[PDB]
Amino acid sequence: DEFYISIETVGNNIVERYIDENGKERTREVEYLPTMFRHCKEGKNCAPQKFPSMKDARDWMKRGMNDFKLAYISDTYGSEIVYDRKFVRVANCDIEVTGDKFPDPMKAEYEIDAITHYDSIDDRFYVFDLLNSMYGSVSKWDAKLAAKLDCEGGDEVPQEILDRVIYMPFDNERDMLMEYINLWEQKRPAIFTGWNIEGFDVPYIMNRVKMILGERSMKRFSPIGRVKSKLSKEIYSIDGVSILDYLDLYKKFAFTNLPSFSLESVAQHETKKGKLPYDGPINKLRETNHQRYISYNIIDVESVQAIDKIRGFIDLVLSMSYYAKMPFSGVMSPIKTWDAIIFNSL
Amino acid sequence: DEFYISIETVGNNIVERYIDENGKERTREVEYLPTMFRHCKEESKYKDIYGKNCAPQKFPSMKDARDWMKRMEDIGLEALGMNDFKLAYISDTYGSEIVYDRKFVRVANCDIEVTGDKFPDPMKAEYEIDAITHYDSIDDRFYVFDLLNSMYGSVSKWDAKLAAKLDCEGGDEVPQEILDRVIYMPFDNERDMLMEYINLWEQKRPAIFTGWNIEGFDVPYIMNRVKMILGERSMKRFSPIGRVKSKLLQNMYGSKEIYSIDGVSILDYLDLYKKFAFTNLPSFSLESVAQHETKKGKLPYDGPINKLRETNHQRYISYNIIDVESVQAIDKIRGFIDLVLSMSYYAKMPFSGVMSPIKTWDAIIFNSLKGE
Ligand SMILES: [Mn+2]
Ligand SMILES: [Zn+2]
Repeated sequence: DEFYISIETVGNNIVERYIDENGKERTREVEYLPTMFRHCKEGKNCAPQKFPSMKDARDWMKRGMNDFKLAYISDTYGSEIVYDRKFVRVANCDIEVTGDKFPDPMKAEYEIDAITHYDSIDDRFYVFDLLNSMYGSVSKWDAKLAAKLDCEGGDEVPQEILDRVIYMPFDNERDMLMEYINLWEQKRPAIFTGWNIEGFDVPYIMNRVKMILGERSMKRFSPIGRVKSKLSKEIYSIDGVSILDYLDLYKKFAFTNLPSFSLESVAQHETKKGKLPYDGPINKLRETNHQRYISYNIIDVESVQAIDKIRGFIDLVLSMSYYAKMPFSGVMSPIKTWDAIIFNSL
Repeated sequence: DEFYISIETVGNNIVERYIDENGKERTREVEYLPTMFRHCKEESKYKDIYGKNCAPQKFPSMKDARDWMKRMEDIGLEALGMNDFKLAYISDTYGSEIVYDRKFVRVANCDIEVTGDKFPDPMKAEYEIDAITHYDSIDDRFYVFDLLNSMYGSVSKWDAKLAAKLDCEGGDEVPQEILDRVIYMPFDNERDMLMEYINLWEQKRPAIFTGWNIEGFDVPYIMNRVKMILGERSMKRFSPIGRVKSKLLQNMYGSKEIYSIDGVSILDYLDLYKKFAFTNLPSFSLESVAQHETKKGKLPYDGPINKLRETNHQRYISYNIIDVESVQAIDKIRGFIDLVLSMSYYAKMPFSGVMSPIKTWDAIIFNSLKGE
């Protein structure tokens, strides 16, 4: 019954994505005036002061900004925050790219062959397939073929996953990227997860759409209008959407001493189910066996959700966040958590 | 209206001091079994070194709680799950917004004086402590324990009237507002003095005990001498639970023995000031900080300070109560004892956690998953 999902500050305004009483996502931008402040934000922190009147507060405005957000939350949300995840749009994605090994995401030279994107709300795996990626043109994926045992020419993708798939073929990357951007537009994720999304997936999709669809298409992702990056691996920031890499969440809260943290290693360890063995080379897979390629893409995207159903690290994230009355990204930072508590303790 | 002051475990029981509904402090031993736990705590001894932690989870049945609770002893006294055990109690017991009233929280701070040939090494504790001023926020009174006889010199009683007089009249210029709240108590000997100090603690138990360097000097010296003069059994009386233990840490902090008085949170004001004031000073001595914050200072002294009791014991005692009142003055400006209480009750954790981002983050993980 009313809780935040995103808290942004554009101008001296607070753009906030939320979920009101009737479990529906909405948006209400507000020109907010902070109650408290911390002199030291002009280990080590400081006591939050309290403006007795909106007068001395206004006399203080403009003369970091995260206290603004924290102030907004504490003010607009007083008392126990109660939430239900069913209205929180959690989406993860795993993209596929064929080309010279480790297609550097900063350069983004090669096309994207596939993009499965699960969306927790409608519980569907949207599969984007470019059966025309420069390296070749290949056949449509067989939702009926990918099931029948390997005693045949199929990959044993469980029926459950397949029932939830929505396949979408494209003969050119450009037309494919155009649709993906359209899906985020149609269904803006609250939290965007994956396994190494921060390292590969995200930067790649960005630098790509940039290099192709140009800067303006890339900003379609951020609801408020802009995507930044720290740039040698560079990382992207889609304002309005919390990007929480599951690999990081796993290393931080799983407490498992595994010799490897590849998705296959963790998935096999957690879910026990594996993925059908290879068959010859590796990268050539798309041409030397498309269809299995795509089935793999979806399988990988499901395993993240599978690990989560066991671990519940997305639950933890919301729980810590709403209890400390802070933005989603703060849960992985002891400092940012402590800092949230100091401010909200008043 | 009903809030905790201390949460300790004696055995597999929780012993808590709390403020009831009539502002009356109280203690209760509760047979308790946690409803949640963290698998990583009965192992993770070197992991936030790695920065790792883990999600909490409910015990399916009481049989499981008992199993865990029994592995605890198999693990030992200072077991990590123990802190979660206290966290579980707080969360289960105070399942709602905590309404605390500082008025009912006894904060005390002291400052001792030890005249000696060489620096009074706390671990050594060989020189007689010849003065102790102990302020108590509930009484709002300074308790001055003045030793008149030592191996250093017999001396005359302190003069409340000369103390207020100007330096030219041979006075100490200590404010009357302070002098009005003093409760002077001269002693013919140390044994008598310390025995009376212990009795003060037992009679007026601090919730929070502050000072300035009380952790590294005062507390250790006080404890080490009581032990050496009145024996271990007597020093244990400082704890409402009889548990008082030393800890020899080190390096840039030095091979410093520090003490723990279970039942009382010892929070050094020097630390709070270092973590929360946010001021760069070339010295964090009481004087530099006090001057800088309150704008007032102590009167200069033309003469060897290390001989001040022999040369001017009147000024010696006045300086002592000025120092003790300086901490309360600083706190009056800064408000750090209040921040500690607000953080602790919000996060629903013990007072001591508030000091580290790690310990705070840690209690949030545990408590966010509906720990109650
Ligand atoms: Mn991938
Ligand atoms: Zn894959």
